[PDB]
Amino acid sequence: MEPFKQQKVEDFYDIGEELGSGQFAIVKKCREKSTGLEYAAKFIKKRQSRASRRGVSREEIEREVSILRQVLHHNVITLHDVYENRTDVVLILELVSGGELFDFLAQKESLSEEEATSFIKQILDGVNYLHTKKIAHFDLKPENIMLLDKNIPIPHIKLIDFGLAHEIEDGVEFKNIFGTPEFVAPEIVNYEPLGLEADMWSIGVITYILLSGASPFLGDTKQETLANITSVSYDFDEEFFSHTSELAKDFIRKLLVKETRKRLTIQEALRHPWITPVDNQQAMVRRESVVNLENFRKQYVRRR
Amino acid sequence: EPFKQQKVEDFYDIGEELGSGQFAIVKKCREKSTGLEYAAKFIKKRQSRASRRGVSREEIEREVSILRQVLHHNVITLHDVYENRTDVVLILELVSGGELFDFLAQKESLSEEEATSFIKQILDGVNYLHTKKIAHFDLKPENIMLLDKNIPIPHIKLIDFGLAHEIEDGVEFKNIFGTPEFVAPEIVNYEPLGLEADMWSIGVITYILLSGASPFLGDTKQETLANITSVSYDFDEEFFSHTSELAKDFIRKLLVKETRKRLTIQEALRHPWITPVDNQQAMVRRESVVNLENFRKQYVRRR
Ligand SMILES: [Cl-]
Ligand SMILES: [Cl-]
Ligand code: NA
Ligand code: NA
Ligand code: NA
Ligand code: NA
Repeated sequence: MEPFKQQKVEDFYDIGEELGSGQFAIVKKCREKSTGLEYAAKFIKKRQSRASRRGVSREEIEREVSILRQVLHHNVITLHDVYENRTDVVLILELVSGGELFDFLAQKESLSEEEATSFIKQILDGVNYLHTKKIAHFDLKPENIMLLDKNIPIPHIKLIDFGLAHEIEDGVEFKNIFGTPEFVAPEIVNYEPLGLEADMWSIGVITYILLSGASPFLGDTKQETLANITSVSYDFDEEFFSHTSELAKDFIRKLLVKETRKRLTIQEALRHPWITPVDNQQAMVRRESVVNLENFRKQYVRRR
Repeated sequence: EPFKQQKVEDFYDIGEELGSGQFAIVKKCREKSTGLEYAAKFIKKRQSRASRRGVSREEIEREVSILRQVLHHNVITLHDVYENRTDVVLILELVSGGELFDFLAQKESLSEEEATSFIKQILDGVNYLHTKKIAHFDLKPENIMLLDKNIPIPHIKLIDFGLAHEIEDGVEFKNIFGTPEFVAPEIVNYEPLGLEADMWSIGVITYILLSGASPFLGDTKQETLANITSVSYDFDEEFFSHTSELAKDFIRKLLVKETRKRLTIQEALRHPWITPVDNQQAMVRRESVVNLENFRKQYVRRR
């Protein structure tokens, strides 16, 4: 149960540019002095007691670390080390510096559904790895879908940010309200038992956006968004979906399901004919279906 | 009605940060023309419905609309509103005496009669809002401020109308918001909201004021939400050994899941802990004390 390292992080690491942050965490590029190899340092601020406004609980820090220690897959971020000082716990993580998937897609000259599906398959492969280990990510959304390097022809996806991830336990009910409203399943909004299915919903949301530039449930305010989610009110309006294949629409429709039991599981998603064509006729349809990147760019730029 | 389009810094000298909440920063200011001091709340405007940051126009207009309606001695008073390309700026009454709980934490001695003095001020403020069908929706200690620490019994101002909402008869309002420690079950459970949620939050505030302890606060949000939704709390003698039965009964009527059964603001004002009916009740309340040591220990942890 490797103890967290008590030595000063700056004594063993050079610290460079900010990569990002959340509410109680900041991420910075770093380099281990002894090896010269680069990583990302995630500084998580510790709480004072339990009614502290600021900082993350020990339970929550330790859960994130436990889960990260378990994971070794080519589509998931890998943990290098953990340090702790008076104010923070510092996670030294694989450096993933190629930006968000969506930023890369926004710069393309064109995108086919075949190309789209080989990005989505990479996400599905990392999620399958997690789900096989009974790990739910619980924060699947475009900003946590990162690329190693944006300058190879077909960039490699890494799932990041395990701050909400949780191990699903046999016969135990897990209920909580968390995440970004746009991307959360109805069981989160409704304070109902949660499990691996919630990740599958989020995958339908990400796929919908990827293909269209629009978001299925997003309203003018949070109040509207929550109402849309819980009533599963979304469309495939021709404004945004004119170019989309029927199999793409079927894939999404099978993920954006309220009843957790009826939603595709990760292995069912992987086998779905949009991802895994059954014949050449279908492979052709998928190759010839394009994404309107204009709409995609328009909406991605607006999120910035 | 229109927001002022002139540059706020042309009419105000702008000073130190006093607070920096959600997508809002509050700074001290003085209006050049009059010499009078105020607080300037700068609210970042959202750029798109899924902009990562900023606040929707709907939400800004709602806070302003509500602020424009409220004029009461226990409620912050709006002075003016300015808008630029970036922000909408609310010029508010400057409330400089700090948080109520910080004042209470310095005291040597606090009786329940004194505590009810402060609670009644909150109830008066809330009564004024509720009569206008305005739910505050963010009642918690950090929004209960003082004008001036240096009078015998300081004057309370309810601040921070960022979550406030007008409650319309027959129109269902459902949403999930607020600070978990302080939110009512109907918030957690995504059920119809109204004026009752504020009453729950008053019970929580009261519980904390009297004990230093928080009724539903768990080790993590997951535990807090389960505590709230099951209405799981206690009056542990560790924290409540000094507390009167009157005070416990007031709390017990507010920390109720069933919205219809929860005390209303008028019922809270008439409760005998607040408004004794006889001298026997008055003496019990006067003689019951708060253990300020526990209060202090717990308030300093929030620091
Ligand atoms: Cl802790
Ligand atoms: Cl876990
Ligand atoms: Na499409
Ligand atoms: Na907003
Ligand atoms: Na619910
Ligand atoms: Na007490």
